[PDB]
Amino acid sequence: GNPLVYLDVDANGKPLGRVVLELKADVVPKTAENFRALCTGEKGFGYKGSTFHRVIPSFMCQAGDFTNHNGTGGKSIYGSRFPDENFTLKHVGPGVLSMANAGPNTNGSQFFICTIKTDWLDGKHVVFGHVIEGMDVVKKIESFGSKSGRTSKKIVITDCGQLS
Ligand SMILES: Nc1ccc(CNC(=O)NCC(=O)N2CCC[C@@H]2c2ccccc2Br)cc1
Repeated sequence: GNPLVYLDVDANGKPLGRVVLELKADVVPKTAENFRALCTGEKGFGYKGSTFHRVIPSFMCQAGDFTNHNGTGGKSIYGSRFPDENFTLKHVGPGVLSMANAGPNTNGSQFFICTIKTDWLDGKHVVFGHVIEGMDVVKKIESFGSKSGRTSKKIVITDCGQLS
């Protein structure tokens, strides 16, 4: 079936707990596979140790720049960037997992988890999964954001991997 992966997240060195994500490989296999492998780190790089760099309350929590650690970087398992696979899944509400980008066909490793329905991103960002468990952790992360996106705590993915 679809992969289940996890992110264990600290804020200021304090564990918040675990976010478990279903990756919709049935719908977006290439995008799911990228995220899965970045969680396990099996290609020699990935999300472990990277941060949530942009968090906007009543919007989303964005993470995944493990190359520049500032929101400008990241890379996929395929190369630096890869195409928008499809826009079949929509930004339907809180918990949606979707790819950050710098315009069409610029998926790398950066991703976001929605905290509301972000319908204006439909057809622009590739949705590829959702939160199975740990929305409480996502709400904590959200509470450490700000309007500008600047975080008020250092939010770090300390560990990550594949559950199934
Ligand atoms: N591969 C790669 C991906 C993203 C980037 C930086 N781009 C980026 O942060 N763009 C904004 C973006 O992807 N998102 C996700 C929803 C949160 C933020 C957004 C999107 C649309 C409108 C406002 C905002 Br903030 C650089 C390289």
